[PDB]
Amino acid sequence: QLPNLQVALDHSNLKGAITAAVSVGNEVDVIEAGTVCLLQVGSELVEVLRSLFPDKIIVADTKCADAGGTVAKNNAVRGADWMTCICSATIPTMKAARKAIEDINPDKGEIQVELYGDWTYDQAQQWLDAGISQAIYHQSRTWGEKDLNKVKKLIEMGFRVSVTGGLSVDTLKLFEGVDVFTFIAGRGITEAKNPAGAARAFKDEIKRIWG
Amino acid sequence: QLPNLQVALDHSNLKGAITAAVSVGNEVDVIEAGTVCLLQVGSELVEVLRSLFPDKIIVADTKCADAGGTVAKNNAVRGADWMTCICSATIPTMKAARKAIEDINPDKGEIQVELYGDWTYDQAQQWLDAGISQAIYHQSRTWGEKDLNKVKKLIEMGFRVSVTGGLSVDTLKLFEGVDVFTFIAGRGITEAKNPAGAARAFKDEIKRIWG
Ligand SMILES: [Mg+2]
Ligand SMILES: [Mg+2]
Repeated sequence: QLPNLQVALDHSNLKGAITAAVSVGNEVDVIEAGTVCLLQVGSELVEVLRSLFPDKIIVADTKCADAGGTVAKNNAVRGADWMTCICSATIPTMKAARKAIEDINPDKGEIQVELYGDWTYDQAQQWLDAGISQAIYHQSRTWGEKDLNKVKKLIEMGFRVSVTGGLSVDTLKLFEGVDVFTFIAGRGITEAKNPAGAARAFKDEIKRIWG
Repeated sequence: QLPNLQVALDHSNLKGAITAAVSVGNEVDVIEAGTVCLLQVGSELVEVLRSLFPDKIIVADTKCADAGGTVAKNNAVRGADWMTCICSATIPTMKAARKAIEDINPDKGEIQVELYGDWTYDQAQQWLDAGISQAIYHQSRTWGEKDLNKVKKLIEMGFRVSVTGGLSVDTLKLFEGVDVFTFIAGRGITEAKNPAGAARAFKDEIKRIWG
């Protein structure tokens, strides 16, 4: 399995998210409704994306902090495979979300932990023990040793790690030799002259490095 | 100023949130679109609530973790006065959100920090220095000394503190002598036989204790 290419749809309206998704959909592995977009338009976007892409992985990036079973159910019934919980969510909250998405989506339903602020590696092990083994790591605000070592360490622990922030066809090589699960890209690709060509070039660079 | 009564609308659909809001609106001080509801229906709810309640305080509970300026702008243009950021949001994120909501809503625009997981008092002081002085404290999963002391301490620091979780007309007295800014109630009130009567009894108990 090569690293996945994920497109983040972080648009402030429905037409922007749908247009971007359709423009790049055939060239990516994972299509994500980003939190900015969901807060604007609600979960019907998820259902529209599922209908357009029956076999693709679909992410509802809700960054759930509470009401885990409810939010997870609301998005799984729309067709999501993966849902994010914010790292400050409690273990009971994340477990409720995991159980609800697995209940509706036994084949692919998973929670991903969104990594923000001062999280710890003991916390991270608690996520693993809760049955949750995906985490989303963000570039500090290019990909220095401090960030890559945290990524490598999360990988050693047993996480499938997604990385996001400052990703381009040109910076992918910085991750050579690291077993990154998914690279999340956004406007770098969807705002390109040729979005599908940009998505393709990006995945072709993943092929060159990991293939 | 007495402690405010805030109703949380945490419904999984638009009709539930609107019906609950209308049922209790005249009896409460603050009407909140809860995160569960916003993830379902999007920010048009905020605009509907603003139109129904022109002079009321309106909360968009987005628990923003990132894209602070964008999310804050998206909800302020709909009419929100207060927006929540999750405590794991960075200081640059919270400052971007604060600046954007103040930009559209100079009279009442504020950020509130939603308190989840292992936050610290140094973090809390960083929020104050960032110009943010509201925090939402949740009952641990009735109102023992450990929780009340954290509340009292946040108040001593300079925060207007909202409390939520396990609030009833019967438990309000547990907070006697503490300068709570807002009590957030939810289904205890909106699911009552007489929602407006329940909202009224709750506020009447606030009057009795703080009046
Ligand atoms: Mg995302
Ligand atoms: Mg809330």
